[PDB]
Amino acid sequence: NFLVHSSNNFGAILPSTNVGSNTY
Amino acid sequence: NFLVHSSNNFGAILPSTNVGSNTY
Amino acid sequence: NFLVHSSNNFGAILPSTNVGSNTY
Amino acid sequence: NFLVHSSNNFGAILPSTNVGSNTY
Amino acid sequence: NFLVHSSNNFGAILPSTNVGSNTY
Amino acid sequence: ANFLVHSSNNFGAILPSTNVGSNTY
Amino acid sequence: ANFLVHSSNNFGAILPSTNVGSNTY
Amino acid sequence: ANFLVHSSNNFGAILPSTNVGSNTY
Amino acid sequence: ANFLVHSSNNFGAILPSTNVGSNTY
Amino acid sequence: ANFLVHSSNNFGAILPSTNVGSNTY
Amino acid sequence: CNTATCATQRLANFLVHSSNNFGAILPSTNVGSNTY
Amino acid sequence: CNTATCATQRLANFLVHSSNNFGAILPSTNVGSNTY
Amino acid sequence: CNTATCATQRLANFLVHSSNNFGAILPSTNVGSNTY
Amino acid sequence: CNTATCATQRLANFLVHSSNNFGAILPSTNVGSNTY
Amino acid sequence: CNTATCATQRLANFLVHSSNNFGAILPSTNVGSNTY
Repeated sequence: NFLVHSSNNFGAILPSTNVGSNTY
Repeated sequence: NFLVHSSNNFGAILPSTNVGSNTY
Repeated sequence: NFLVHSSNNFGAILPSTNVGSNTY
Repeated sequence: NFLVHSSNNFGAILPSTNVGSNTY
Repeated sequence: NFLVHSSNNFGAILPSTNVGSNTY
Repeated sequence: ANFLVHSSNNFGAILPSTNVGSNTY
Repeated sequence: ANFLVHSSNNFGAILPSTNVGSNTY
Repeated sequence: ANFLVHSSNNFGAILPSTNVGSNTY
Repeated sequence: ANFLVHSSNNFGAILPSTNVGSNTY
Repeated sequence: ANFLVHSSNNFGAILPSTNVGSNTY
Repeated sequence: CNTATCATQRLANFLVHSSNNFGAILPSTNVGSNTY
Repeated sequence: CNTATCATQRLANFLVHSSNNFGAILPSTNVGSNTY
Repeated sequence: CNTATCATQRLANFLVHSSNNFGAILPSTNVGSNTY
Repeated sequence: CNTATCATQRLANFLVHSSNNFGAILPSTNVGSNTY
Repeated sequence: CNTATCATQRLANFLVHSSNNFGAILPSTNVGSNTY
């Protein structure tokens, strides 16, 4: 369904799903 | 369905889906 | 369903799902 | 269902799911 | 269901699930 | 000299790559 | 000289890669 | 000289990779 | 010289990799 | 010189890898 | 290295000091894949 | 390196100091793929 | 290294001092995969 | 190393001092996989 | 090392002093896997 594929990415990754009110 | 493919990207990635009111 | 694949990523990874009100 | 695969990632990993009000 | 696979990761790992109000 | 950040949220890559002069070779 | 951070949240990679001059070789 | 951090939360990689000048070889 | 941290929470990797000059070889 | 930490919580890896100059070989 | 595929390199009196770069330093390959 | 495909390099008295660049430093390849 | 595929390298009087880089230092491969 | 695939390296009078890098130092492989 | 696959290395008068790196120091492999 949901596929996250990161290759040598610079920075954080945010694949969070269906979470209630994320605050960063 | 949803496919995220990042190759040597510079910056954060935001694939978050169906989350309620994301605040960054 | 939900697949997280990170290759030599620089930064934290946030695959948290269905959590209530994450605060970082 | 939920699959976390991290290869030589630099930083902490946050796969926490269904937790109530995580505070870091 | 929930699968955590970390290969030579640098940093702590947080797979905690259904815990009440984690404070770190 | 002093520097800080109060409530910033940097979602990416910062590449200063600073180096001190070395006169190599 | 002094530096700090109070409530910052850095979600990424910082690459200063500083080095002192060494005059190698 | 003094430095600290009070309530910071660094979610990533910091790569200063500092080194002192060594004049090797 | 003095340094400390009061309430910081470092969730990652810090790579200073400092070394003293050695003049090897 | 003196250094300490009061209430810090380091959730990761710190890699100073310091070494004293040795002039080997 | 004859009659068959081969790769070789020779270096002497060498120095390299490069800033942050997303690749190997002076790499060489005949047919292989550099997917690091 | 004859009668078959080959790649080779020779260097001496070399110095390189390049700013942040998205590729290898002085790479060479005959047929291979640089997908780093 | 003849009549069959081979890889070889020779180095002497060498020095390398590179800043943070996302790859091996002076690597060489004939057919293999560098997936580190 | 003839009539069959082989890998070899020879080094003398060598020094290496590299900053933090995400790969082996002067590695060589003919066919193998570097997945460290 | 002939008529069969083989790997070999020879070194003398060697010194290595590398900063923190995520890989072996001067490793060599013909066909094996480096998954450390």
